[PDB]
Amino acid sequence: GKITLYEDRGFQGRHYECSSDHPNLQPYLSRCNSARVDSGCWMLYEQPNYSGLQYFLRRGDYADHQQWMGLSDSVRSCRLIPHSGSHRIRLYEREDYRGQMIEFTEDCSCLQDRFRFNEIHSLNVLEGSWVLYELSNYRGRQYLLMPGDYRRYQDWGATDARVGSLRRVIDF
Repeated sequence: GKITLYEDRGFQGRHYECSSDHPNLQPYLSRCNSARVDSGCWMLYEQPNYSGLQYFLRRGDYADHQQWMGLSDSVRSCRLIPHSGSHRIRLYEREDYRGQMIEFTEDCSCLQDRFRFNEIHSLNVLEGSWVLYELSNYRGRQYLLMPGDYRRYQDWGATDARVGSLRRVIDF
């Protein structure tokens, strides 16, 4: 993967190119207001060490922070998300893999259609990476999920268990 991050809008100003995860961009960028993703799937984070608000970007040009749904020009770390040809996730009503479970292998724009709860309290990512969204139709806060177990909502970087939708990280 390859991303170039620019301080100013429209790909202007000081920039930094990443081909790997970077946990602290402060030495290289004072702000980030545009991005060119040459290849790969990336998660940008507001704070260092993959913390704070998260934003998913894929191949293409983002001329201002709003183009990645950003709320500010704060980008202080970034992660390269591995590709996967298959996706499978189990979502649970209660913490520690209890309560109602539903398994997804495809995107879901309204979680509440079938998973009739407004919160997800634990989940197991069996295959592929996914983005969880606070609100329906892929809106609100984003939380990246990668293969492994998540026993509580704090484990995916959220401050509450509300989820409205979820989609696979795909590069096509």
